[PDB]
Amino acid sequence: VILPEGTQRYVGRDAQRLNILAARIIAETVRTTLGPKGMDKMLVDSLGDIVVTNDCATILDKIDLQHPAAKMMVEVAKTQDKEAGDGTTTAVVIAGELLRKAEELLDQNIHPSIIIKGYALAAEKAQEILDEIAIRVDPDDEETLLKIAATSITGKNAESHKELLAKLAVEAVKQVAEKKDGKYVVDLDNIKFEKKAGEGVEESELVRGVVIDKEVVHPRMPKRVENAKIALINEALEVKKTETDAKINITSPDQLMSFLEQEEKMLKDMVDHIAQTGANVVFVQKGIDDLAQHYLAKYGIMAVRRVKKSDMEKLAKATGAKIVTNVKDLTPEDLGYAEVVEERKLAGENMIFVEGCKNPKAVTILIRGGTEHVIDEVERALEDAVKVVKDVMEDGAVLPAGGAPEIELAIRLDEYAKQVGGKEALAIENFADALKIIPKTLAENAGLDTVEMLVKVISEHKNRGLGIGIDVFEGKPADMLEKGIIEPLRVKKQAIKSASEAAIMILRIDDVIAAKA
Amino acid sequence: VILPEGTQRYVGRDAQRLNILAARIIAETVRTTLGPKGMDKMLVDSLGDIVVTNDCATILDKIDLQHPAAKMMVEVAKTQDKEAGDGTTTAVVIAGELLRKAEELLDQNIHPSIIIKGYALAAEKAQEILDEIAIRVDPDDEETLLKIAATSITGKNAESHKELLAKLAVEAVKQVAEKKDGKYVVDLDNIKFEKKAGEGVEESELVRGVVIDKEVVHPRMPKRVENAKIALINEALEVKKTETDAKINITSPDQLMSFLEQEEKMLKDMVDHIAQTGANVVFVQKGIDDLAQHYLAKYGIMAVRRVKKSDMEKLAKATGAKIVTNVKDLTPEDLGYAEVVEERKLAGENMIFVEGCKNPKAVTILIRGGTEHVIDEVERALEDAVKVVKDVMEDGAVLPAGGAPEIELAIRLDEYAKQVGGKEALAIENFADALKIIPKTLAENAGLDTVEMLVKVISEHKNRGLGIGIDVFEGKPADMLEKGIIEPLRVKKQAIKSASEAAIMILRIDDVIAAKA
Amino acid sequence: VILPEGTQRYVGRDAQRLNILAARIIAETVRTTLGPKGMDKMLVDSLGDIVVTNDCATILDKIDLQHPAAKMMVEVAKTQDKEAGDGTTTAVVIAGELLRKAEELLDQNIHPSIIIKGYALAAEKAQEILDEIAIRVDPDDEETLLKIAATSITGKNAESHKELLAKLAVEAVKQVAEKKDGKYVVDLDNIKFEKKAGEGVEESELVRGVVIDKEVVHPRMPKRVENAKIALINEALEVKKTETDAKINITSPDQLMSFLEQEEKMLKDMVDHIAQTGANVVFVQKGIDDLAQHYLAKYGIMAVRRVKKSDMEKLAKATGAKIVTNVKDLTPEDLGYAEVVEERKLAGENMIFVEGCKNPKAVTILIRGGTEHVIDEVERALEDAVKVVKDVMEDGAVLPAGGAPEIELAIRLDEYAKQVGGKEALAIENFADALKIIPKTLAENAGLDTVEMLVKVISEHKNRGLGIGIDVFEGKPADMLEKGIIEPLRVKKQAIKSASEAAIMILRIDDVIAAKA
Ligand SMILES: Nc1ncnc2c1ncn2[C@@H]1O[C@H](COP(=O)(O)OP(=O)(O)O)[C@@H](O)[C@H]1O
Ligand SMILES: Nc1ncnc2c1ncn2[C@@H]1O[C@H](COP(=O)(O)OP(=O)(O)O)[C@@H](O)[C@H]1O
Ligand SMILES: Nc1ncnc2c1ncn2[C@@H]1O[C@H](COP(=O)(O)OP(=O)(O)O)[C@@H](O)[C@H]1O
Ligand SMILES: [Mg+2]
Ligand SMILES: [Mg+2]
Ligand SMILES: [Mg+2]
Repeated sequence: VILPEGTQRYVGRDAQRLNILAARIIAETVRTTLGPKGMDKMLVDSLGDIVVTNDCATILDKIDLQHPAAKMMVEVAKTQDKEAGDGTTTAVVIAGELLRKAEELLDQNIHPSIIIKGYALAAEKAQEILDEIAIRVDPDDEETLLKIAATSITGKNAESHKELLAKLAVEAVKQVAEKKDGKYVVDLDNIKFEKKAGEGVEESELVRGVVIDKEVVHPRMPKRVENAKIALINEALEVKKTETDAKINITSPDQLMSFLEQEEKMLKDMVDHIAQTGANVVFVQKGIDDLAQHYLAKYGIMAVRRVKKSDMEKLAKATGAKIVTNVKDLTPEDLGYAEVVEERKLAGENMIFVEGCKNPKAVTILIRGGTEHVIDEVERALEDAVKVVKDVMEDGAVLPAGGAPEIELAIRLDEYAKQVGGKEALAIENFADALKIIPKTLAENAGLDTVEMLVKVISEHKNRGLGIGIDVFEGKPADMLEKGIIEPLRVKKQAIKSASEAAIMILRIDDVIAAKA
Repeated sequence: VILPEGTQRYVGRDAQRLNILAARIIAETVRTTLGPKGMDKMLVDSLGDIVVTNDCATILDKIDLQHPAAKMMVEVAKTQDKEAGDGTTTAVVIAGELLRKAEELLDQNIHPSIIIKGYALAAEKAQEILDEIAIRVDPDDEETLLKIAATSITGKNAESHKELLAKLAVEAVKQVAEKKDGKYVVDLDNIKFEKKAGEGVEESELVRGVVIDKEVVHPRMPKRVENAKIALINEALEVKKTETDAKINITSPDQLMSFLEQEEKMLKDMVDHIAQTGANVVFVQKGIDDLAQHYLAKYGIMAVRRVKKSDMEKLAKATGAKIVTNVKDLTPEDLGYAEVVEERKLAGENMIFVEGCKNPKAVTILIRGGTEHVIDEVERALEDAVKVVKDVMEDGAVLPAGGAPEIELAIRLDEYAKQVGGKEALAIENFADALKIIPKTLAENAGLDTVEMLVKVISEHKNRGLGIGIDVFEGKPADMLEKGIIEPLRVKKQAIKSASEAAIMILRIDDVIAAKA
Repeated sequence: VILPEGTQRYVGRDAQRLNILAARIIAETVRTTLGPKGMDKMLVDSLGDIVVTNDCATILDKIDLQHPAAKMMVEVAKTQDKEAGDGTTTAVVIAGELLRKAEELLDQNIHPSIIIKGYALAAEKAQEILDEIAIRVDPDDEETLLKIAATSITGKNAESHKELLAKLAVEAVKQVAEKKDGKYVVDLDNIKFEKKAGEGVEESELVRGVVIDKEVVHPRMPKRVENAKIALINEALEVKKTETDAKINITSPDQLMSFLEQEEKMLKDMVDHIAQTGANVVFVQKGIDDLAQHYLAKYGIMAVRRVKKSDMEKLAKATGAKIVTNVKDLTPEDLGYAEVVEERKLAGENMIFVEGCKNPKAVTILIRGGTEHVIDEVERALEDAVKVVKDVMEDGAVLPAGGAPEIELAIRLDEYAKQVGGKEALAIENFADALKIIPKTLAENAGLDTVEMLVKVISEHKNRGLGIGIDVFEGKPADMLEKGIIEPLRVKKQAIKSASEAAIMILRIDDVIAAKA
């Protein structure tokens, strides 16, 4: 034929209008979750599985979006979550709003070219305004670092114990943190989250070490060790074999017994190499023969087999131990330390706690909660609580919350609009207006008077200053700095980046050609 | 069941959303025809019938609207066309736009109550402002009446001879106009339109009488009468019969003859009663026997039968003759005068022209054109032309064209908003901004830069005063007064009532319940 | 079979549960139209037809309820509209509400019997409490009568002219009103409503006579009579025939004429009989032969044929004329007087106005307006306005509005519940509570804080007194008496009566058996 049937195409206004609509819809879908008063969503996938969350990234990810432009709105939250860790909603909402105001200009007949260029200037000029107004704080200031973490947790469900969770999140990042070049660098992978139902979120805590979901491989081995000298062996503690094909040919009765002992020996020899280093705790990545388990047990050594590669590494980093491939070359220096290593039946489940390490470079947070739901949402809160603390240590720059930065950006970006002037100024004025959905949908979700509320806030801000924003807990504008309600200078900078990029990306597509969706 | 199935329903956001959207769609369908540059639409009905026009009223009507809120938009053009006769498109567009700016306020969470109240104040205050700025003129000032007529014809197809047509229109309304109470009063029904194909719109002329589409009932009757004495008879010129059932019983041969003669006599006795008044031209509403015809012929009288009651009434006002029910009581005080009455074969189509009438109180405008479409559209042009000339003679007030009044209204109404303040001020301010679609879409249909051109006009007007509007032929702002381009103060006053009412009616519906559409 | 398949049946819990649901659903549908701030609904019948209203009665009637318990809710509005004309929404709401609280008591396992008996006691005590607190007024006090009417018109669309319309209604009812037994008695059938599109609701006038949609039958007759002596003839002015079959047998030529003349004569003598009374205006219920028209024209008499039987009686009551079956007995004492009877062409349509009547016992209200919808709704407003004025003149007792009565009934009916005690007390308490949906949905439709508002109002009322209610225009509690916002003591009495009976009726159905719906 001439072109695949069932393949639709849209051009000009059509393409743009739809893409913008799609994006806007998806955006309004998540805006009901913005801020402390935000509502939750219930996602029921095709396999009955139920996900109840406040998290934008999860919602957009779990929801089966079909329209292309709406799938692009997912990337926005994806990039946000991966760069600043928080403000995923903020970015998606601003992206849709930007796209709405952008259409107003299109209807008005302004060339897409002009709108794009104006958004760029408004965007670039926006970063500038933020870097400048950013309250530069001390990279490791316990004080402000606790606030950043708590303000992040006060946006989701588990805000009932923002106290504890913030403490743990700040604590856990300071521990695994790294600063040998002047400024900090935080590899968050060095923080494992352990979730176990039962108890209360009150029982959640920081394990300065690692928690592994395995058990002691043999009955006779110790279930607890005081000052453990841990050995990390990534080798199969079993009867080795030659690469070259080989088979034993018993020719006389006494051979049956000799060969078995030959292997017992081999097995007992490897275990000896491990006992000699003075190790009383061994984590093996591969398997462990039964006989090897026997000798290991006699020496009063605690061993666990089939340890997850990712677990091995966290043990190495938390105990100071060294992973080895050959037991023969194992030395006491390869061993690591843990003030206590014990198997505990937490919720009828057997887990091993490698706690009380010297100075772990990897640490674990144990999350406790009444239901799977309570837990999964607390973990989601901590991951943001942690990702933001990480941003402040590497950045040493914070901003007030409650739309305060967007209000400032709006007011300011409008002046800039004037000096730019022309068609461009229209785009720059619209872009600056768009930034208001944050303060807007913030008081909205809180059940306040949008229209009226936004007028007092743009007033106070113009009067009192940059620290003025909306306080959904106050129902009135307030100095967010005085209330410690702040957020990473990176969260805003990345939201603005992602949003405008998306907005502009769509504003540039003048034709859509799809086949089956 | 509970509520009939196949019955849909919407509430709140849903209802309004869908109603506003439906209205807007309709509005934007006709907006491409606004102004002199506007475009025509081709409408093909279910029966293959073709209609090409620029008229909103015709379009909204021929197009089969299905959605409820969209049919209510047809009511707006209907009200307008039966009150000011012009600006049907204008009323609709301002209505849709008035709704669009209204949804923006709903989204902002403003109670529909507040918006309606605000739109009411704006609409009320606008009649007031129009009344004020209105340029009072002389009820019969031949001058401004010729402009108003041509400014109207210009905005349509026919603007190619706005000269001739605007003349025929001002001339024809002055002739049939009435005024015995101090002020004029025009009954447009007294102006008949005669459409006939062939020639050019150039041959279109005013007939100070009436054109009728009938023939001279008999071959030997006069095809022309100089100073005609006209008789208007609404009685059948045929052998009357008794209400009481009756039948003749011929009993002897001589009776066949004797009876036929008794009828001839009855027939002739009537033709006599007519000839004796001096009437040389007879118009009969009912039928005419063949003998009654032969007599009228022999007396040199010209007769026409089966004349439309509506045509009889027009001849009554045009020749000053009186309609009579009984020929026996026909006095010559009942005859009428027409300078010439003749049967012309206009396009192979025989017709009777009754021209040269004394002071006709009813007249006829004959239209000529190449195609059926040319004529129909010329007729439509003349109807608005006549209808406007009527508003001025009755109203004695005009306004500048090109969206000048709406621009003045926009500007002033905003100030009013300021002084009214509150949430309503937002409704009022929006209403004011809404009015800008006329200049906006006027320039747009012209091919001008909307955004830019609209800044120029709001400027000039803001400086050079009320007469400044946009001129699609000039492609820039001008003083509409100096250009002579104007419209009736009624056209704008009605467009506002019509549109604002429609808008408020829709804004009030919070629930739609339909069974099959 | 045993019982037709497709015959659903419900019992006890089920039956009552569903009935109460269907009842409440209907109730909630209309409660959004309660009060001055209420919304309108758009009704689209399967044939396309569009109806936009605020009138509960029209909505319940237009919608196609299918459920039995829902249809019963239409009867509530019907009875309300026929006993007090206003408060149709109020009764349907308090009914569904009563059913809601009633089920609460059913779930508590209280026997339907008890709920029914407690509701009857609450209902009974209600009237009593209403008669007592009712503010007795002077049956014809022009003041309170003008309020009642405006207070009523304010609760619908056309409140933009609560002023004009209220006047027209108090006036129209004071006229046609009758009272010879001491107290008043109004027959609203003597108030015809005439609706014609065009103009504004401003030109609405009270024709102290009758407007008829017919025209002067003959051309040569007067289209206007100064001091009319009117004849109401219910007889056909045409050649009478015998009951006994008959037919004329013409035998000689001279007969064709002698017979026609004999009929002309018959006809003429009928007209002579009418002329001899001095009558210049004739209204004939039946036909009017052609000749009969001609003779009537010569005498300079204005005649209209085919007048509606309903119209004839209005003419008889307005002009004082007496309908006559036989022209032969028409005497001058049968004629009636009208200061002016003229054929005016209102809204392009010919009509006959009979105004300036002596002391009309029947009067017409002419309604003007832009669209058909503005018209129909104004009429609905007026019918309620007329009907409330009627209640006060007959009752001579009023009450404050904005829920003031219901608040008083709630507060009071509770103490009554105390003295009754037992399960009954629970039914009585719930009944007293249900009555709050009025103040409740009144503030709710306005957009006020339902919960908080309903507490300020019960407080004030407990303090200031019976006149304390909600003023949707004030957004706060107010003394409705000092405000002039009042309603007929009958409307409230009838609401309780209606609702409680409807409720008790359903509370009594323990089994439902249906075949197809
Ligand atoms: N106490 C508060 N009052 C008003 N706004 C707050 C408060 N705390 C946080 N916010 C705001 O809420 C937003 C974060 O809400 P959230 O639901 O977590 O979505 P997101 O994915 O964008 O972080 C931020 O813009 C922040 O400024
Ligand atoms: N020469 C002109 N220049 C600018 N505007 C004009 C001119 N002539 C008419 N208009 C405007 O165009 C509109 C009338 O256009 P038209 O297509 O006839 O639609 P409508 O049904 O509203 O009369 C009016 O608002 C009028 O002011
Ligand atoms: N100004 C007002 N303020 C508060 N309530 C009012 C006002 N005017 C009327 N009402 C109330 O609104 C109700 C009438 O509203 P309406 O929409 O006409 O419905 P209904 O069919 O019950 O008359 C009455 O109960 C009355 O007390
Ligand atoms: Mg967050
Ligand atoms: Mg026009
Ligand atoms: Mg009412």
